[PDB]
Amino acid sequence: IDPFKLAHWMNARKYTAAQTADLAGLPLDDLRRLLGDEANEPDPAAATALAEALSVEPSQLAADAHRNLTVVHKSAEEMHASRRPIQRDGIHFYNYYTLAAPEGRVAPVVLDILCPSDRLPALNNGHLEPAITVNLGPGDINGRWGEEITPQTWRVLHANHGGDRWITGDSYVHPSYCPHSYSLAGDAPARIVSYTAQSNISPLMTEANNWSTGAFEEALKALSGKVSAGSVLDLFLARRAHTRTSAAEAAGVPPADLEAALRSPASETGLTVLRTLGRALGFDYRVLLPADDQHDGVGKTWTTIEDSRRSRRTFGTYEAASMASAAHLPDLVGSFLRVDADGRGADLIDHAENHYVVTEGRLTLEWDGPDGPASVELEPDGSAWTGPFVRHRWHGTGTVLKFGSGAHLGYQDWLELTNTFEPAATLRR
Ligand code: NA
Repeated sequence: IDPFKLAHWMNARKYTAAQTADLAGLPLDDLRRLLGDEANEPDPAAATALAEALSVEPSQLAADAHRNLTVVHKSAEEMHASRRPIQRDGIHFYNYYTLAAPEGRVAPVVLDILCPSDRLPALNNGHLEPAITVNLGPGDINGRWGEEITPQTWRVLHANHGGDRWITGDSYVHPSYCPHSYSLAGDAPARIVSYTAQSNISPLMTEANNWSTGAFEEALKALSGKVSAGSVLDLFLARRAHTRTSAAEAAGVPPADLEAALRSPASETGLTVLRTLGRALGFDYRVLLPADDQHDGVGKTWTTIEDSRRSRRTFGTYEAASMASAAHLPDLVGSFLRVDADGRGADLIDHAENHYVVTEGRLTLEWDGPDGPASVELEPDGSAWTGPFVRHRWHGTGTVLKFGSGAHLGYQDWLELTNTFEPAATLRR
């Protein structure tokens, strides 16, 4: 039982501790203790009786199985032992291996690319999640993103043949739902990492699936065409039983200045008009500003070896180079990291989760956890996961790939945290 969730539902019903206990048929002392992160109670407890009393499903009071996780790690031997062949199109098409992840969560995947160069690789179905895909080498592979073979649907993801093999190969971001597959570009073997992030539209979709079909169709219509500052603003105004005319009046804004602002929301007139309207009507103007037009090719995010080389920089004690990124997918990140020292590692603290895989060297990952300082030694194909805000560092001489994903803190939490009075106190509270 999550005491945060229990307290929330007691407050929602306006029941006291005593009333909740009586309603549920439970000892009060047990409920007072349940308001205390972990004790023994919950399991043989009546999560069931509390659920019934508070008119919720038992899972709405359930505590997460992860508690206090900081770091999870998986040795090269364990990774190799995870191997699963995938048959497709009559052949042994891939091997797939799982990297470190908390139990239950989505594990990053390494694939052996086994479809030969003289067979067109049969497509998969696609998936909601966006992914960063990087070629580990040693061989070039073909990427396929469509039925028909064209420059837009078939392109070589090169492996690095040169020096600076800590930059392993080309990378790109796969768009949501695009079917994809890979074959070898020639005779040399190859592996890839495919790293997915959480879809941030997933919570919406989950709820929308449960809407009536009528309401679903109305939602789609609302979202069709270009989703512009104007189309969005008009839904905000309808929400508040306003028209463009009444809204402009309430905010002290001339009609023509609102129209001009909707034509160029990121202009100087634009931002000030929208902000003045948001203040007056109770909305956040930031969500009306432009993001980039979208482009469903892989051309825009595609990142070559040479791109990554040109990106090289010192990052504390590390050397870093960029993998592909997409400004429409702010919570998905990938970097190549070169490590080169025995102690004194620059502390890494990230605002969400990391997944790491070692590609060269016997590296040491250190962290500060609930039991004090902790460390693990990882060889190539060894991997780790770090929770948000877990302070850690790498020592040794080697290379690691650093991936990042996570809803918390993600870019949508950032937007809200900027609207929050004293966010740190709220969290402490
Ligand atoms: Na994009």
